[PDB]
This record gives sequence, C-alpha cells and structure tokens, in this order.
Amino acid sequence: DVPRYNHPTPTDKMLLSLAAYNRNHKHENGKAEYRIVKPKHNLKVDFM
RNA sequence: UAUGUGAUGGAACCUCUCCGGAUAAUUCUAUCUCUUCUG
Repeated sequence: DVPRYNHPTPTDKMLLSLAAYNRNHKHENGKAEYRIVKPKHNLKVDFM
C-alpha cells in the first residue's frame, strides 16, 4: 500500500520533539503560550 | 438504726391471648473504547 505524506509536516514534528513528560503541575494556573510553528490561520491549531 | 407485757406478710405463679409467615424457574449474546490535525 501507499503511505501518504504525513510526518514532514512541521506540526507533527514539533509535537513529537516536544516531549515535556516532566515539569507538569496539577495545581494553580499554568504559564504557556500558543507557540504555533510559523502558522497563523485560525484557532484550535496551537499548543501549550 | 430499733424501744419492750401482742408482728399467720412462707399471707400473693407476672399470670393470660398470638403458624417466623408471604413473593421469586441458578438462569444467560452485542460490542467495548474517544481525540484525529489543515490533507
């Protein structure tokens, strides 16, 4: 079967590289920014 | 805690009346699970 163009998209690459397994706090407000990878199109396409 | 020439209290059955009863086949097929990234 043919594998479609999936991984070289910048969003998938930055999501996979950004592990952030530790440094997670379950209390108080978080300090994160919408660091979209060179993409400003619409909402819901971002990350913390 | 008595008071004295006079105490059958051994002088009285907690007795009598009332179905632990009623209802129930030890039986058996449809999913489960939510975040995917422009496609």
